[PDB]
Amino acid sequence: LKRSNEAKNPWLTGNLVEEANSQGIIQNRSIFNLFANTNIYIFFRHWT
Repeated sequence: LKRSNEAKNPWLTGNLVEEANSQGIIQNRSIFNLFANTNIYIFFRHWT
């Protein structure tokens, strides 16, 4: 683009993934979570 112009794992924690909104599959959710390392979170704390 410069050249051109896991199995058998039930839900147990519940709290970690905030989203338990809908049965089966949530269809339209504003809510979005980013899972991060240390060097992602620090880059984000330097942004806030």
